[PDB]
Amino acid sequence: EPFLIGVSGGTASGKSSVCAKIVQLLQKQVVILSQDSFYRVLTSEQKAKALKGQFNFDHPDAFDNELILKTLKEITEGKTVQIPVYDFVSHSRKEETVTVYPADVVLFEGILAFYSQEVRDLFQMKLFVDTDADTRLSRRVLRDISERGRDLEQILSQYITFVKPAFEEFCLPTKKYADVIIPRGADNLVAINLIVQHIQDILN
Ligand SMILES: O=c1ccn([C@@H]2O[C@H](COP(=O)(O)OP(=O)(O)OP(=O)(O)O)[C@@H](O)[C@H]2O)c(=O)[nH]1
Repeated sequence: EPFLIGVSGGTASGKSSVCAKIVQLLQKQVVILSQDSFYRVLTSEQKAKALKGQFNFDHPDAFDNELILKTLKEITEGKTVQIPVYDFVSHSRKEETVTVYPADVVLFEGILAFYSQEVRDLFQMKLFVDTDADTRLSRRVLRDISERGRDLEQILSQYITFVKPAFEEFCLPTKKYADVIIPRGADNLVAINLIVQHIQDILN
C-alpha cells in the first residue's frame, strides 16, 4: 500500500514547499496532492460572494470532503485516480482533470487535511507547518495579487473576516494530531531531514 503523509498548517504557511523539499530529499515514486484541488463547485450566488471576499473558503464545508475521502481511499488501494483542478481566479472547478498513477509515497497538503477523522486516519504520518501569522499574511497578499488575480482590500477583508477566525477555530486545533510540528516551515531543514530519514526507514 502507498505510504500516506498528511500535511497541514495555516494559509501560506509553506505546506507546499515543505512537501517539495521532502520529495527533493527522498527509487521511490512520489506524488504531491493538495486539498485545494477539491474545493466545492460553487453556485452563482456563492461565487458572487467569493468575488467580494465574502465567502468562507476556510470552513471545513468549503471542501468537497466526500470526494476527497473517496479519492484518497482509492489511492490507498493502489488504484490510479483522476483529480480535479481548481481555478482560484474564478473560484471554479475546471473541466479538465489530472491523472495520478500509483506511487510509493503520497503527500496530501491543505489547510484542513486533519479535520475530518476519516481522512485523518488515512495518513500514516501527519505534519503541521507552523509559521508566524504576519509572515503568512504577507505571503497570502503577494500570492493572491500575483497568482489569483485579487485586490489587496478584498484580500485583507476576507482574511480578517474569514481566514483568521477559521484558522483559530478549525485549522489550529488540528495541530494536536500531528506526529511532527514544523516551525519556520520549509526553512527548518533539520526537521525536514529527520522526517525524510524517518520516511526512508519505514520504507525499509
Ligand atoms: O476560491 C478560493 C479557494 C481558496 N481560497 C483561500 O486559499 C486559502 C488556503 O489555501 P493555501 O493558503 O493553503 O495555499 P497552499 O496550498 O499553496 O499553501 P502554502 O504551500 O502556501 O502553505 C484558504 O485560506 C482559502 O480561503 C481563496 O481565497 N479562494
